[PDB]
Amino acid sequence: LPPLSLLDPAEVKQKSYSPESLEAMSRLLEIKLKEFGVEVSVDSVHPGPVITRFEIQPAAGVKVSRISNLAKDLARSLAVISVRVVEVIPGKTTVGIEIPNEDRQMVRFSEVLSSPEYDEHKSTVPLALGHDIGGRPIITDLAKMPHLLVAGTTGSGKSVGVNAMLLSILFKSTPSEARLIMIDPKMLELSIYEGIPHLLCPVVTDMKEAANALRWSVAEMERRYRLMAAMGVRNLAGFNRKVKDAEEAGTPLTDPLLSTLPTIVVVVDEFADMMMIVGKKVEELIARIAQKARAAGIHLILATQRPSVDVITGLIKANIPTRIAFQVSSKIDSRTILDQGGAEQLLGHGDMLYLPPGTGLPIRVHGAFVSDDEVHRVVEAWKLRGAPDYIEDILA
Amino acid sequence: LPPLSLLDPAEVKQKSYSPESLEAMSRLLEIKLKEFGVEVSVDSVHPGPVITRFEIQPAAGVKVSRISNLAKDLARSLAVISVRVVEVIPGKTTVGIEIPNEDRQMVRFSEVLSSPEYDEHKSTVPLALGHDIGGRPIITDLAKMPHLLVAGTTGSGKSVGVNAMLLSILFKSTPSEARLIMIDPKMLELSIYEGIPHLLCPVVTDMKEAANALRWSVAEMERRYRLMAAMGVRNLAGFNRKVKDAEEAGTPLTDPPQLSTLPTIVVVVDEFADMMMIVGKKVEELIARIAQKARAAGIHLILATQRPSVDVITGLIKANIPTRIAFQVSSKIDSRTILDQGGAEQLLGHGDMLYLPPGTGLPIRVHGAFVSDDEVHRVVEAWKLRGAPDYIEDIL
Ligand SMILES: Nc1ncnc2c1ncn2[C@@H]1O[C@H](COP(=O)(O)OP(=O)(O)O)[C@@H](O)[C@H]1O
Ligand SMILES: Nc1ncnc2c1ncn2[C@@H]1O[C@H](COP(=O)(O)OP(=O)(O)O)[C@@H](O)[C@H]1O
Repeated sequence: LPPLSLLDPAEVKQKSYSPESLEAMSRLLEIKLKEFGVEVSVDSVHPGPVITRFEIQPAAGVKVSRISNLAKDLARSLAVISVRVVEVIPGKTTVGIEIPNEDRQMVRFSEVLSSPEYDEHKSTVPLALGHDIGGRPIITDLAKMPHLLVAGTTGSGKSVGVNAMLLSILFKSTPSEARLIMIDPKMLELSIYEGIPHLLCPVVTDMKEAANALRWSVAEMERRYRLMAAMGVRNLAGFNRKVKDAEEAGTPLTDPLLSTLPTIVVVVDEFADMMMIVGKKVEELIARIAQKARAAGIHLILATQRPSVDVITGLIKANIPTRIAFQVSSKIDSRTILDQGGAEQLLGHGDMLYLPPGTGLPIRVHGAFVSDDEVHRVVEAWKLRGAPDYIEDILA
Repeated sequence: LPPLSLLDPAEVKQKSYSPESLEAMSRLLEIKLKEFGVEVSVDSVHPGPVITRFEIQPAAGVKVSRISNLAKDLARSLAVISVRVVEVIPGKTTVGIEIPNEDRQMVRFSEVLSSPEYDEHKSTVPLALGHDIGGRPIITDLAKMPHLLVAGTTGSGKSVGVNAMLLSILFKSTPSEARLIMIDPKMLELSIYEGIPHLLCPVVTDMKEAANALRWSVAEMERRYRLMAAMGVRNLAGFNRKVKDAEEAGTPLTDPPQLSTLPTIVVVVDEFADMMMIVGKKVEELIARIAQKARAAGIHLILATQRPSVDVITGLIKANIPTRIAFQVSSKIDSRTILDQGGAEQLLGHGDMLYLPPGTGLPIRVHGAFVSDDEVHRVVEAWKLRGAPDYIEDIL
């Protein structure tokens, strides 16, 4: 297995911004808000890698919308590009205002994978995304999402995000226990994984070839539910426990009407292009994959460039609860993906909002930068250990 | 019939919500509303297991929209997550403001079934929802509803409420008295119920099989209307009363092959958004033609979703189904979708619903009684040790 020390080293960071600078910026924010109608008092300061949260306590009689509806001018008067107003902090009584820095301390991916969370993560398909607003890494299980929407306009750090997710897959699991399927309509980025041993098909450039791939995925989900009903265990983890215990206790169980089945991960670079070229049947197949495949071990990474009702329909939203929103156009597309506002106030360059599975406030996550050096190194490191193991029934 | 003591006991309550803390919270509410435009004195305090109703008397000439248009800010300036404003209390001049407590008391299901109303309940299909905002247990007959909708986003406590309803069916009804048909398009929850004699069909996964099960329900409703028109008796319970009176006096009846006592079919459908996603509008017309006529035939529905959209809950569903359960939804739009009025977005999750009674009703706020998976396994095992399964080939 390729060790995590293949990645690029850490950086002599631009650490220790002085408390006199923090006090000057806090008094500057108090004065610039006092110049408008509102009155404020900076309570605490939380300096972070990319932005800097100013937990402010508004004065008596000041609503939150009187802080929300002037964020353009609050960002303009502070000589920054865009400021973000967290309207509620869970637990305290303070409105959160998050201001970008001058020198962006860039998040590095080896600093994310060296966490206590990732190296002790029991699952076989984790996702390292990056640090949060305070510098702590966020690694959440992709087998618990159990699907993923990714959107944001161009140049907002999205192909790097999908590559960070795929490297988060590739640093932990052997091809026996996890296994990828790559659909790449714009054959520019995901052709870099050409011939890795964690695949099933050639990296799909065509479109009807991708339709055959999705029909194979539906058939695989159906035969795995029939096989788990034959064995008599609900989900994939208990089935792998049963096929472990059969191989331990003397005699394995033969193939019923066996091995450790892999956790299939079906990624899509741009499903906007798929529902451009192929049509409604791709929408129906993605709907009936994401309807049922949580217990079967088949997952989706849907990425797109158009957070619109044309691309993201209601059927896609119904089965996929977990969203990733990078910098988008405006509040219309933010309410199209996250079903709420806030995604327009980002910075790009991999500055996402991680909506957790379920209902909650979105956690702002700065996406870890990855480079072609590391990606080519990991691809060649897996091509040394394994071979192309294609089963071409997926595309027939 | 299974005894009531099969469940987990009620935990030690966290009582002594002290009157000094209630008085301090009342004065803090008066001051935090006095900081805004309004002026209001707290009249009385009603404590509860989850929230706490503060009946407040507004001053002369201050409206109620000037209380309900700043619920976000009042909940921010009281260190809570969300406040709920009852705009009208029946029979008094006060306005209900309901603040969540500091320590959530989990609602114990054995406390709910130990109510005097449930044990002295007449109808063979009751539902035990939970306690209301004061601690009074809410127990609702199903055959007077005569249908049910359940909404609420992911992670809001929908499946635990559905399991509580199905155990409320289980703890009173012998299988000749009531009988279930379950449909679950996922294997998420309702696979555990497979084995009990209260099923007719095994737990339906195939949605074409689900549509044919609903067509069987249409056909069974039609043959029950034909049999009741032959017997001359209007509803199903009247028919059971007539056949019980005839079999009491030693006079056996005949079918125009001896007549028996018909059961009360309760067709639960776990997530019908996926059902109409896969099958289509045929399902919607089947649900309409069931829910029109099924009140006198004994067929009842527990529909549930995780998407209160206009594509799913159309007018065709809301025409015949007047009883609505609304858990935590995202915004005002989905609240006005299912409850046909606002208010459902101001809830707390963790199974905290708004029971809309059938007809003219200000919606009752009911806390969902919690049931763990251990009790559900225990009741399924207690039925599988008690009675034998009885299925029907004809339904498919
Ligand atoms: N965390 C980051 N730090 C620095 N640069 C980044 C980061 N994330 C992305 N970028 C840069 O932003 C560029 C545009 O992102 P990309 O996903 O290629 O846009 P698109 O979504 O149009 O494909 C990338 O080429 C990458 O170099
Ligand atoms: N009455 C309750 N009291 C406390 N917690 C509850 C209650 N009902 C549900 N929950 C919590 O909600 C979760 C169940 O939510 P669920 O109905 O599965 O939502 P979904 O079906 O959308 O996933 C459980 O993990 C449980 O902890």
